[PDB]
This record gives sequence, structure tokens and C-alpha cells, in this order.
Amino acid sequence: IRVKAIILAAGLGTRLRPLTENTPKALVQVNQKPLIEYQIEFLKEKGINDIIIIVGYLKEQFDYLKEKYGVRLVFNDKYADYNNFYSLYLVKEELANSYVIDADNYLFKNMFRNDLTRSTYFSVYREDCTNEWFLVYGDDYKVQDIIVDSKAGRILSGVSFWDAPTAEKIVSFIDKAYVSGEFVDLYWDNMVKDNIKELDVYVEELEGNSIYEIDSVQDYRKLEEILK
Amino acid sequence: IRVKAIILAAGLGTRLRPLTENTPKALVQVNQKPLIEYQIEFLKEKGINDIIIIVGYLKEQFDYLKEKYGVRLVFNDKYADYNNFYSLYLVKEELANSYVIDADNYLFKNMFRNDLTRSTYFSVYREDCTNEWFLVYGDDYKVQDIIVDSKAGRILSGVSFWDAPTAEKIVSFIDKAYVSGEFVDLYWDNMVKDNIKELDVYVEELEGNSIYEIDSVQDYRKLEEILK
Amino acid sequence: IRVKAIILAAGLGTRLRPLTENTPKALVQVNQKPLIEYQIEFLKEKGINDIIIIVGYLKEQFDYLKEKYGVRLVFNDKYADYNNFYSLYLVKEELANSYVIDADNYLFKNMFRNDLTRSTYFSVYREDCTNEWFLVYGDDYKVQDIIVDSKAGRILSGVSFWDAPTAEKIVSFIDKAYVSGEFVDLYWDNMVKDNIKELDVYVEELEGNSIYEIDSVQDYRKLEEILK
Amino acid sequence: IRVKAIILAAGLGTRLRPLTENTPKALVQVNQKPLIEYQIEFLKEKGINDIIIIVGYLKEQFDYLKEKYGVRLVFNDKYADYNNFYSLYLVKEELANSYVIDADNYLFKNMFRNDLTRSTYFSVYREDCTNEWFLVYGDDYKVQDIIVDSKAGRILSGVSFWDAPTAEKIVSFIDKAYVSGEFVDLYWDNMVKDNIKELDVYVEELEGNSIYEIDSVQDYRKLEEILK
Ligand SMILES: C[N+](C)(C)CCOP(=O)([O-])OP(=O)(O)OC[C@H]1O[C@@H](n2ccc(N)nc2=O)[C@H](O)[C@@H]1O
Ligand SMILES: C[N+](C)(C)CCOP(=O)([O-])OP(=O)(O)OC[C@H]1O[C@@H](n2ccc(N)nc2=O)[C@H](O)[C@@H]1O
Ligand SMILES: C[N+](C)(C)CCOP(=O)([O-])OP(=O)(O)OC[C@H]1O[C@@H](n2ccc(N)nc2=O)[C@H](O)[C@@H]1O
Ligand SMILES: C[N+](C)(C)CCOP(=O)([O-])OP(=O)(O)OC[C@H]1O[C@@H](n2ccc(N)nc2=O)[C@H](O)[C@@H]1O
Ligand SMILES: [Mg+2]
Ligand SMILES: [Mg+2]
Ligand SMILES: [Mg+2]
Ligand SMILES: [Mg+2]
Repeated sequence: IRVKAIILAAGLGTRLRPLTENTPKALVQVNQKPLIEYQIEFLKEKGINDIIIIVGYLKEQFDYLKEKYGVRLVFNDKYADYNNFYSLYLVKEELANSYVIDADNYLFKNMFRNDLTRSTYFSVYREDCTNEWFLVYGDDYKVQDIIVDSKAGRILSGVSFWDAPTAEKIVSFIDKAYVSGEFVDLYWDNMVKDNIKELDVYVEELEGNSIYEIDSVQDYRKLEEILK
Repeated sequence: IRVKAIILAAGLGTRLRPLTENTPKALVQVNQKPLIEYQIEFLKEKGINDIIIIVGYLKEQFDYLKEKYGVRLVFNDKYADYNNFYSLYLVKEELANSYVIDADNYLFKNMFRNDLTRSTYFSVYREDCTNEWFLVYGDDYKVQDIIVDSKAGRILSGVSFWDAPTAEKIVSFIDKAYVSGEFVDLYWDNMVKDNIKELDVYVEELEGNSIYEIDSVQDYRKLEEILK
Repeated sequence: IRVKAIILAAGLGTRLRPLTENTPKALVQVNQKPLIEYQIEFLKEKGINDIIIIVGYLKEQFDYLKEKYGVRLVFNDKYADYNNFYSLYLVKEELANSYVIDADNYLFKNMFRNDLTRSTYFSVYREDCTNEWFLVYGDDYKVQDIIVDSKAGRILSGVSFWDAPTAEKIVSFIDKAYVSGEFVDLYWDNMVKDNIKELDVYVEELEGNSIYEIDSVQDYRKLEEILK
Repeated sequence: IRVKAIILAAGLGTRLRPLTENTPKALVQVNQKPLIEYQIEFLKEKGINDIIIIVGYLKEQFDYLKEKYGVRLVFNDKYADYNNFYSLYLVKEELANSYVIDADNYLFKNMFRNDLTRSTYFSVYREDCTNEWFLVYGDDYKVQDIIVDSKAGRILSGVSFWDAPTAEKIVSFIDKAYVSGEFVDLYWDNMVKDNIKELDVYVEELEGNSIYEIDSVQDYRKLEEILK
């Protein structure tokens, strides 16, 4: 009944070079501070101190967080071999009642809560139009579908929460998926998207400047100015 | 009698995620330069300016090529429906005396030529042992067979040329194929390999670091260093 | 106190060629039925028999409507010289308590009513992202702003109603505009968008398949399938 | 110095439904014979064998002509996106000393000649009065002007021949036009009509039953009887 946080931070983050040439993405800094720190401090300040960080590319640079925040680091040796599906596979049983977080995000405000009662997707609305995973939901905010597409709307923004019963249904797809031998290129998120029919997930529309994703030096350049 | 180039680049490139989530594999860059640019600039330098690029997945990202190199982009709306047999089908009439290229390859050296006089496959030798399409030829370099298999040897490496008489035989197979009703999974190469007996094709043994394919983030990791 | 309709239909419809070289867009047919007929029959069925159609390009092809529906056609001789600002100027006095309709739109449902009491824009939400005129409004549905831009949102969809007091303020802008000497490229809609601050306009969100615009032969192709 | 022909046959011919539902316009048949066959055979019998057919809508139904008459087919992928300006753009290099033909015309007689020495328009006289493009020429038959209008006179009838120098002047407009960004709606003929001042084109008055156009099920119904 205690809420923990899983942070996916193993990737190479090649789209951000030269910035990530000798620095993992998660530890890239804005307003003179590492990206992963903002989320760790927001998670702790909200009483979520059970924090597991999946590492890989340049993992030695994370070691100091154990001492500083008391985070549990976990090594994915296949961080360049597979996609983050495997990273989550590694801690596939800690999913229940835990937050899953894409480390490459800048959080403007702390939207975390240990009172969460159901599987949630913390969705921001992209007025523009880029290729993302889009959430298809009604007035009950229950997620009807997830669709990859290029357009505008509410997307999977890199922060979610999975309750025990749903997590259980998910882990069962992870096993089959893994044993299938076909998951290399799969995002852990494919488990939900391709099985959304069997799961009950809800959206939590965020607003204003909240979760800014940095997938390229240009974004880093934008968020830079937004912070002006 | 003018040599033209057809570049296949409409695929999802899923085996390259996350690198290819918001960037076509064809446009992924090595040494701050899109893959497709090395090939186009190589083609041009050798006098081949009649370039037709088939696009689909994230097509909008190719638009700047038109203005920059004077290329022609063609949209395959079934790019996620069918294998690249359909991509070639769309331009099946521009085959004769044209090069056909797999855009997801890195070329170390410009092995192109507008003087080519016969159907050629620029094959590389794979000393290791992976599963590919192996070229079976004698001392005349005339292709005797093409066999899918896991081993070492000379392989279809993503670059070839087709003369008018050969293209004609091919395009006739493409038609029956199309009208057959079944061609979803066929690579356009299934046209040759499955009728190699009726065609006259020659091999052009490449050597050293010539054509480097990136079908996975590891290869992309490798190639990086090779260029160290 | 009687509701009348004003249908703009004088345009060249060049973006629909060849479909429109010998037929006005307003008369192009979907399901063996001219576009303008769907609107007129909907307007009539809800008691709006006071219909005024401005025509120009290929005007002679509208003449049968007079006999068939009892509509009044008004000839805009500058239909190729000026944008529809002038088309409405012609009938700027019949504005009060009347619908203003862009003829080049298909209507899936009859959203016309003779009980309207305030100025309304019947809007559709565009999930994709094209360049249009966007409606900026609150929870009162009172229009706060109208912006030209390319994105998603609620857009002016070619159907609106204007009440006496609002029509009065608008007609006063038309006059000044006309006598200003510059109005060649102005949509009649410019009168509202550029004085939205002095006017009280409300939105009436439309849902589902309601108002489909055919501004190109592709759309005409789409709408085709939609009705599959 | 060899004369070739370019037949434009990519459009959708919607105005001809139901006749063109599962048949391209060029392959709608009169006297159990496809329209494009009459023009191909007249063109051959006069020694013009260098025939390039531009296809699109239902293109597969043309493949047989390659074997049968040895015509070269060409695929315009934007056949429903743009007007035939683009279709001609694809082969803008084969214009010089070549006939340009609108495949939706029934030829009563073979007015083709490989001896042509100057840009020509094989004009017919319409005693009636429809909206078409009219040739304004003097007694020297040199075209002074082309004007869209609704009346009687000599029109652009769907057959013409262009010489090297004129075609050279026309191709330079085609280029600026394309790079302009706006041609989406231009007929290839717009190049001639909106530049007629810079070109030397002549008229070749046809007489009696020569070229009958089928743009609608009404025309087809007429021609039917004329042949009675
Ligand atoms: C498509 N989605 C919405 C499901 C997720 C989008 O993911 P993406 O395309 O931005 O790629 P990304 O690598 O930046 O994914 C974000 C998170 O996955 C992590 N990651 C990636 C690959 C890998 N083997 N292990 C990981 O832990 C990254 O470090 C990063 O923190
Ligand atoms: C099996 N062979 C030897 C014939 C070739 C190997 O082909 P492959 O297995 O690497 O799969 P692949 O999808 O990468 O094929 C390479 C090229 O096909 C293109 N491609 C693929 C599918 C599709 N519908 N259209 C395409 O244009 C890709 O963009 C890529 O440039
Ligand atoms: C820009 N908006 C949002 C104000 C409206 C969009 O208008 P549009 O860009 O689609 O151009 P359009 O020509 O289709 O305008 C729609 C209506 O105006 C009519 N029209 C246009 C010009 C003119 N001189 N007289 C007219 O009556 C057309 O016939 C058509 O029924
Ligand atoms: C206005 N003119 C005089 C310039 C030509 C008249 O042209 P039209 O109004 O009869 O329309 P149309 O679609 O029949 O044009 C005739 C020829 O263009 C071809 N066509 C049309 C659209 C397109 N993208 N490519 C084409 O090649 C048609 O197949 C047809 O054979
Ligand atoms: Mg990311
Ligand atoms: Mg490949
Ligand atoms: Mg319109
Ligand atoms: Mg015609």
C-alpha cells in the first residue's frame, strides 16, 4: 500500500548530442540542475521515497544519487540492444501502485500524489501537431484508446501510475511478450497501447507549463527560453 | 538512355526505435548528415540527377530535399500496410536503366556509375554469419541464384542497377504479382530472387568499408566507432 | 422578425478544377444532388423560405432554383474581381436576423433553427491542423477573438446567424470598408474578425459529421468515402 | 527531329460517372473501342510511335497498351491532388516537337502529321455557346490571345503540337510555376494562356466531325447518336 516510483533513464539519448556525448540525458541540466533531480525531489517532497532508477548509458554518473537521495539504481546491460520495454521488464514486479517515469522530462510543477487510486496517465494537450501516442477518452476520462499519429490533442507525456490490479494484468502481457521473443524494439508502453481493451486507465489532463519533454537540442533550446 | 535513381525510404524503421520515433530511418544522421543525403550527393556527383524517392512514414520530413537536390518524392500510402514491393510498384515504369536503393544504408564510398551496361548487384562480403539473401555466382559473375539463409558470403546489400531488357522482364512479373492479389509481405526483391532463372544479373563485388547497413541501434552504435 | 438565409455562391471555385470548369462549386453534386440543394432543403424544412443566393461564375446554372425552391438569385458582377466581402455588401441590408452560408460545404445534418436569438457561429472542431480562422471563446461561449492560424481548434465553418443589433454594427463597418476603397481581398468575415471587440457573437459547437468543406478534389474524394 | 506524342489521361473523370466508376475516361469505349486506342492508332499510322501516356486513376487498366502498341506509361501520383499541370510537369522534358493530347476526346478523323513545323492548336468551331477557352487569331492564324469564356467560336480542343523553341519557352514557365508553390489548380494549358504574348502559336482550323469531347454522360449520349 506504499507508493513507489520507477524512472526509465537507460537510453543513449543520441537525438540530443552533442549535449549527451558525455552526459546521460536524465542528468542533462536546466536552470543549473540535473533533470532527474527535479523529479526525485518532487517525488520525495510528496512522500514517495521508494525510488527505483533504471540506468545504463553512462550509469556511473548516477551513483551519487544513492547517497544523496537514497534511490535504488538498477542496471540494464541491454540498454543499447533493446528499447525501454526491457528496462521495465527488469523491475516488472514493482509495477503495482507505482509511478513509471520517462527521465527525459522537465517538470514545471509537482503533479505527483501518493493518494492516487487508479491507473493514471498524466496528459498534456499539444495544440501543435507532432507524431505522438494520443489518448482517446470520453467524459469519464476512462481511456478508450491510444493511437500513434501526427496531430493535436492529449498525449502519453511520460508520467503514469499503475494500481495493483491493472499492474497485474500488464505484467502478464510483459511475460508473454518477453517469452514471445519479440519485444526488442517495443517500448514498455506497447504493453498498454496494444492491450488497452483489457485495461482500465484514466487520464489526468494537466494544464499550463507542466511536463516539457526534451528529445532534441531544439527542445532544450525552447524550454531554455520559456524559462527566460 | 539517361541513368536515374530510385530510392526506397517509406518504411517504419521500427527496429531502430527510439532513434526513429520522430525521424525516418532514411533521415537518421551519421556525422551530422542524413543518411539519404550521402546517397543523393553521391548519385549527383556521378551525373545521376533523375532521383525518385519513395516516402511514407514521416514523409513531411523529406519535402526539403525537393528544393535542395531537385529530387522527386512519391507518396506510398500503404507504407505500413505492405512491404516494399508496393513501393517499387508505384514507379515500376521508371525501372529500366535505373539504380534501386535501400535508403537505410551508409555508403563509405561512391560506387555509383552512369556507365553501367547490365543488371548489377553491388554485393559485399559478410565474413560473420547473419540471415540475409545470398548471391550465388560463377566466374562470369553472372548470378546463378539468390538464397535466403544464415551464413557468410556475398549478399544483396541494398544497391543495384537494372538495364532496360531486364527491367522489362521484371516489370512483367510485378504486374502478374500485383494482380495476383498477394504481395503484402513481398520485398520488391522477391521479383528477382523468385524468377532469377529468367533474368540475367551480374554481381559487382564491393570491398572494404563500402555499404554499411543500420537495421538496429547496435549497428548504429558500431558504424559510429568504425568512423571513430 | 422572420428568419432569412443568405448563401454566398459566386466564387470561381478554382481549387476544385477540373470538377468545376463547367459547373459552379455550389452546384457540384454529392450523391446525385447539388450542394446548394441540401442547404436550401434543410433551411426550408425548418421554416426558412426567405432565401437569397448571391451568384456569379456560371450564374445561368442557378436559374432553375427560382422555379424549384422559390429562392432569389442576386448577381455579383465583380465575382471574379473581389473576394466575397463584395458579395455580401450587395445584400448588406438583409443581414439582420439571417443566416450567412458558404455554398461550398456539405451538411450532414440540419443544424438550422428559426428560434435563434443571438449572433452565432456554428463551429466544428478540427483535431488535425490546417490554416483556418479560429474561434477564441470562454464558458459563456461568447466569442472573445478570431485568429487566422494553422493548428487545431474550433473554426469558422461557413454557417452563422446574425441578429438585428449585431447586423446593425457590422453593416456600419461594411459601409466604411466599402467607401474606404480597399476591400478587394476581404472576406465578408473580415468585418467581424477585425471588429470582434465591438460585437457580441456566440459559438454553437457542432459535433460528429456535421459540416464538411470541399475546398479541393481530395476533400471531395474524402467526403466521398465518408459517405461510403 | 522525331515527333512524339504525350497523352494526358490521369484525371478521375467524375463528371462522367457512372460510366467512369470502374473505368478511366481514356478507356471508356465508343463502338466497342477504348477512346485512347483511336488516338494511339491514328498517331502510329502517321508514324508517331514515341507515345508517352500519363496515368493515375485506375492506372492498372492501361498496362496492356505497353504490350499492344508499345506505349510508354507514366505515373502521376498526385492525380487527384492537382490538375493536369503536374501531369505534364512529369515529362516536361519531352515537350519539344511533340503533340499534347487530352485523352477524353473521340477523333472522327486523323488530323495528325509528323511534318508539323510550328506550334499548333487544332481548333474546332463551336457554333453553340459553352464556357471554354477561345482562340483569338488573325488571318495569319497566329494566336493573338486565349480567353476563357462562354460563347461560340474556335476553341482549345484537346490536340496540339509544340516545337523545340516554343516548348523551350514553355518549360521555363513550367519551372517558375512549380517552384512558385502555386499550380495545384493549373491546367498545363495555363502556361500557354497566361503567357501567350511571349509565344508564337498557330491555329489549324478543323472542320466537320473531327474531335468530339466527352466530359459528361450527355456528350457521350450525343456522340452516340451522331455515329448512329
Ligand atoms: C512513444 N512513447 C510515448 C511510448 C514513449 C516515447 O519515447 P521516446 O520516443 O521519446 O524515446 P526515449 O528513449 O527518450 O524514451 C524515454 C525514456 O526511455 C528511457 N530508455 C530508453 C531505452 C532503453 N533501453 N532504456 C530506457 O530506460 C530513456 O532513457 C528515456 O528516459
Ligand atoms: C531482404 N532483402 C535482402 C531483399 C533486403 C532487406 O530488407 P530489410 O529486411 O532490411 O527490410 P527494410 O524494410 O529495411 O527494407 C529497406 C528499405 O525498404 C524501404 N521500405 C520498406 C517497406 C515499405 N513499405 N516501403 C519501403 O520503401 C525502407 O524505407 C528501407 O529503405
Ligand atoms: C476564410 N474564412 C474563414 C473567412 C472563410 C473561408 O473562405 P474560403 O477561403 O474557403 O474561400 P471560398 O471562395 O470557398 O469562400 C466560400 C464562399 O464564398 C463564395 N464567394 C467567394 C468570392 C466571391 N467574390 N463571391 C462569393 O460568393 C464562394 O462561392 C463560396 O461559397
Ligand atoms: C480547360 N482546358 C481547355 C485547358 C482543358 C479542359 O479540360 P477539362 O475541363 O475538360 O477537364 P479534364 O479532367 O477532362 O482534362 C482532360 C485531360 O486531363 C487529364 N488529367 C486530369 C487531371 C490530372 N491531374 N491529370 C490528367 O492527366 C484527364 O485524364 C483528361 O484526359
Ligand atoms: Mg522522450
Ligand atoms: Mg534494411
Ligand atoms: Mg470554402
Ligand atoms: Mg475534357
